[PDB]
Amino acid sequence: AICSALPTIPYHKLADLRYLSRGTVSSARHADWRVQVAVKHLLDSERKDVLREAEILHKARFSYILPILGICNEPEFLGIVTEYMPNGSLNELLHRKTEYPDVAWPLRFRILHEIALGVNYLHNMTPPLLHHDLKTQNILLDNEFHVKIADFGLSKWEGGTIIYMPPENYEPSIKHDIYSYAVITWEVLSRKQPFEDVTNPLQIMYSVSQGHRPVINEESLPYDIPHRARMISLIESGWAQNPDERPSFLKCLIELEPVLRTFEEITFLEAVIQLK
Amino acid sequence: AICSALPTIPYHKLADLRYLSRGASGTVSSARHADWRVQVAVKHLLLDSERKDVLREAEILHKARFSYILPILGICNEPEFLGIVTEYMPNGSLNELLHRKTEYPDVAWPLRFRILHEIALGVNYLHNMTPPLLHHDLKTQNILLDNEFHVKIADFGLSTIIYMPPENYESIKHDIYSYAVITWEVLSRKQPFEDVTNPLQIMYSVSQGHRPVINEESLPYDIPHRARMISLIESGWAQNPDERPSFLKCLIELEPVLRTFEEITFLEAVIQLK
Ligand SMILES: NC(=O)c1cnn(-c2ccccc2)c1N
Ligand SMILES: NC(=O)c1cnn(-c2ccccc2)c1N
Ligand SMILES: [Ca+2]
Repeated sequence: AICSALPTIPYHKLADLRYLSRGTVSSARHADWRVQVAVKHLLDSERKDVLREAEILHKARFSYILPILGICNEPEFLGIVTEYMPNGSLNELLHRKTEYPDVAWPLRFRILHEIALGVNYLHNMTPPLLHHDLKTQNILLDNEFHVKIADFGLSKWEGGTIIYMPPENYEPSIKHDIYSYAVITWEVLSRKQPFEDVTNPLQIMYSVSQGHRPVINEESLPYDIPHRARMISLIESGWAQNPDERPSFLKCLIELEPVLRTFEEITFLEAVIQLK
Repeated sequence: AICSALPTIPYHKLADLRYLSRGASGTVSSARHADWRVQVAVKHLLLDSERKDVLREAEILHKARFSYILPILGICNEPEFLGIVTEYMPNGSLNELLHRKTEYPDVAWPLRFRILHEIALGVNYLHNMTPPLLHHDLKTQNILLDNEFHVKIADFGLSTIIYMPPENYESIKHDIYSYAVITWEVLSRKQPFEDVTNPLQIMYSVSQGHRPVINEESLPYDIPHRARMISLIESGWAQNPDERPSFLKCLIELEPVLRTFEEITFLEAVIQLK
């Protein structure tokens, strides 16, 4: 096999450094490469955390995995330099309903297809690489609303949200990811926050362990949803209470492939224009 | 000290291996990866050190990973078969877009400028690696176009003559010459030295300071930022290498031009296409 090194970017090379999202993510431009970049940064000497993610991104290079451009490793500042995703996260697409009144079905299905393509690829690495922290927050969208999977901090070969975590991992597995995906799939097709009613996050955890899942009915998932039955089948088998009843991503892709072929090329382009 | 390795792809994983294009440095065939579930492109020729050439290109594509460079997915090296597995480019080359005028009647200005900016961004990145990696074979056939008509440059750092600077017949300044010619081609949709029969007549004309024609027939007065582009073109293909700009300079000239196009106008230029 052949080897490739991740470039070292001097901090001084990053211009127009502005805050983007809370480590912390900042937008910037590289003074020589003349492109916009995003920089994730903190500072402790237990900073192998930053170097580990960088190494993962660098080795997990693929079409649907956030491309890393370089490491910014200095005594003064430590950061990960990646491509800038101008359309943020899938979370913001699904839930900023004023800004995005419509998110057309072909786009929703392409996003789902692409999330699955990235994760599958990770799972097919040698040895398999598991995400373990899939959430709408980490599904980044480029200029044409194509998927780039990010956040490999909790990924292996204090925190936040719990709704995408399988019940078996509550007291800490190649089947964690699919559960997360299933919840994402549900959230994507509904534009509903999972366990919307339940305000107490610990209460959610109780319910989930008692077999409960987000509500699958006419109200959340309408009848007009393309391939509703085949999708609901996928969502349910994905978020199974039993880990062994959950499908691989390869299996899901095979299921999704003809579903994606039912949408004409132009509808993706139409969906993106509607959002801009 | 962070290092990434190029995956090895087993030939049996490459399903539906149908022919696509040829001549680049061998034959390019489209396929689909059986495990990854994505369309790919494969470049294949067995000779003695012709094998070392295929590995040399694969190493280059793998070391020169960037937003505007064709991403290499893996090498397919076996006693039976040898090929470079890259992403698939559904819109082919810049050459096809510019010259298939019945298929593409309108290639809106915003898209043309974006293609020009990206080609420059790609080459610039190469020139900024350590050591500087020179393209030396930049042509409209090498500029590939993805699903949204974004540029991916290919076939670089390996060495038609219409893009070759005159001094190269018998240099950090080679690529900018090619870029200047490409720019002229992109803005005019004409083939450079259209009325010239023999490639030797070109080579001779070029060496005498002759360049693709610049007037109202080739570059119509309604071209956005026309004066400005002509300058870039003329300094870029200047007879004297020293008088040609660096890609940095060229980018600084282009940046203000690209800012004048609204983000939506690129998308609308793309949807209009076949
Ligand atoms: N909006 C962006 O481009 C963005 C947000 N987070 N990240 C990110 C950067 C480094 C690691 C993980 C995510 C981006 N690239
Ligand atoms: N149409 C394509 O995807 C294409 C044409 N040539 N190449 C290519 C493949 C490997 C090396 C150089 C060019 C492609 N990927
Ligand atoms: Ca809107």
